[PDB]
Amino acid sequence: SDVQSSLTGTWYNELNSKMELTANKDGTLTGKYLSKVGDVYVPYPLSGRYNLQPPAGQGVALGWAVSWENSKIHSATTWSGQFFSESSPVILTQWLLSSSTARGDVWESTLVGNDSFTKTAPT
Amino acid sequence: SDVQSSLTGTWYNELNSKMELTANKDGTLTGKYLSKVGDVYVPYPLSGRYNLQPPAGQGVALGWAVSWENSKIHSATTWSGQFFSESSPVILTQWLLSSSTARGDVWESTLVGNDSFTKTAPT
Amino acid sequence: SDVQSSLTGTWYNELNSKMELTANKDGTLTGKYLSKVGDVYVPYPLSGRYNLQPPAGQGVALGWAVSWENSKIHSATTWSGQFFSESSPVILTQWLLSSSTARGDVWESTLVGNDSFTKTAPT
Amino acid sequence: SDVQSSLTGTWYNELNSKMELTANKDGTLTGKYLSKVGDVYVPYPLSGRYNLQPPAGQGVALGWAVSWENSKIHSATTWSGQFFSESSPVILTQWLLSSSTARGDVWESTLVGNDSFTKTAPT
Ligand SMILES: O=C(O)CCCC[C@@H]1SC[C@@H]2NC(=O)N[C@@H]21
Ligand SMILES: O=C(O)CCCC[C@@H]1SC[C@@H]2NC(=O)N[C@@H]21
Ligand SMILES: O=C(O)CCCC[C@@H]1SC[C@@H]2NC(=O)N[C@@H]21
Ligand SMILES: O=C(O)CCCC[C@@H]1SC[C@@H]2NC(=O)N[C@@H]21
Ligand SMILES: [Mg+2]
Ligand SMILES: [Mg+2]
Ligand SMILES: [Mg+2]
Ligand SMILES: [Mg+2]
Ligand SMILES: [Mg+2]
Ligand SMILES: [Mg+2]
Repeated sequence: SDVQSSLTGTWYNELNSKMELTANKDGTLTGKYLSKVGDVYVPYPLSGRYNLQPPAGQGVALGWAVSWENSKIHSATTWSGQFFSESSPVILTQWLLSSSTARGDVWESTLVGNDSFTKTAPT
Repeated sequence: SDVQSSLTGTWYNELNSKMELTANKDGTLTGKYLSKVGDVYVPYPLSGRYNLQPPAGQGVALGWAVSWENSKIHSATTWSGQFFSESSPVILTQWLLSSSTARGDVWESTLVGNDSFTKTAPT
Repeated sequence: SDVQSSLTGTWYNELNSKMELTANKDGTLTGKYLSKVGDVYVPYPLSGRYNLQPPAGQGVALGWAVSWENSKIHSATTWSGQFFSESSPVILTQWLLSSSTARGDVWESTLVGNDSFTKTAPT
Repeated sequence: SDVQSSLTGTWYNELNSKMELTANKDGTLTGKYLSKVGDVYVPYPLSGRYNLQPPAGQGVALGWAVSWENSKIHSATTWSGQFFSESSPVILTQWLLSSSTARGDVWESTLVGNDSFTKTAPT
């Protein structure tokens, strides 16, 4: 099956955040992201891109972006990583969360972390 | 002016890569990215998101993704950072470049770097 | 706190790498690191620094460096993160692995990842 | 190579931070780091490691760590990158700044950035 058949759907990370992901035939990603951490309370939309043609036995490289804006927050996260559809499906990512700052404070504006997404919510 | 008025257009980074960026009213980013490094030879499409409503005197947080696939490459980069439209416009970013690997080799699959984009190509 | 009483010792990460860590009273880290991945085959020494006085209910921030040199490898990794002693001890880190390159190739010189260290080797 | 003959000394980054670096024959780095940003006001000691034998035309990979502790700060930074001595000397780095947090807040504990060090203070 094509990548979208395995990639489109709901994914959950270790923080119990929920991503409703759609992988389109043109290689784009769309959908909604609900973070269980940070001062956000509803899903925010995502946009990204993903590999259509992974070499056999290798991951689908992919990445996506979310802009977060509410009364208190003006930031954007990107996730970059690989989706593996075989055996135990997973999206293994690292992410960069850049927050709006004064130009002089750019040095302290970007958080880095890692998220692992699976098809079942963590207990 | 709204963010798109200042953000849409051609941007160049320190590597002399050229990004043709369009900032849409719905907060999405689209366009094309031509890297001057790596074994890629034509532009690749991008998708991302950006802040619509930056607090006064602060950056527009934003991020975008490119999937790179050709005969030799299966990878994806995301950039995360801030766009400043005042005085000397700049997009200051950090990026994560994830390459397709076997699942056991995920540890060595993600490069990290930084790109600074301006409105004029470097000499 | 007496951080060294909990921090000094052998630690194992998810890749089954083994770190023999000593935390000194002056806030320095020394020891040996044996990676189970990459083209390295013997332990390499480490040097780092760690917080001596963690706030109650919070992690000990710490970081260390390893220089790797053999016939084919010239690189260095740093790990940055937090050590939690109070329950299920762990060192949660992100790391940066910089490899020797030509100056023009710096953009592709740094890998990023994450390692979780515990007191028992993974099965 | 005799790396220490070029590496030991005072270095300045883009933020006008000043690092007094000593590179020892055993491959260790020691010295003092004075940051011009963040709520720190005195130098803090560093510990690290560096490549002793760079391949011709390539950088010396290196990394170091600083633990920062004062009345309000408990954090640690590591820098990872490359030192180039042969022309216009520079240390090109990326860094990870981990701050003490509750275990549940680890996701927001690590900043990432980049520092370029040269032998002359920025204007
Ligand atoms: O606090 C913000 O600026 C907005 C919410 C950010 C939540 C981040 S995104 C990376 C990490 N993974 C998640 O599922 N949530 C956090
Ligand atoms: O080599 C690849 O896997 C595809 C090309 C990657 C080029 C990267 S993306 C980050 C950095 N910034 C650029 O303008 N080019 C490189
Ligand atoms: O390949 C090299 O350049 C030297 C070995 C690097 C091994 C890395 S360090 C980060 C990660 N964690 C480990 O325990 N091993 C790898
Ligand atoms: O705020 C802290 O937690 C301690 C000071 C951190 C200063 C950082 S380290 C990375 C960057 N480079 C510098 O020269 N200063 C900042
Ligand atoms: Mg909200
Ligand atoms: Mg091509
Ligand atoms: Mg070896
Ligand atoms: Mg895990
Ligand atoms: Mg101080
Ligand atoms: Mg610069």
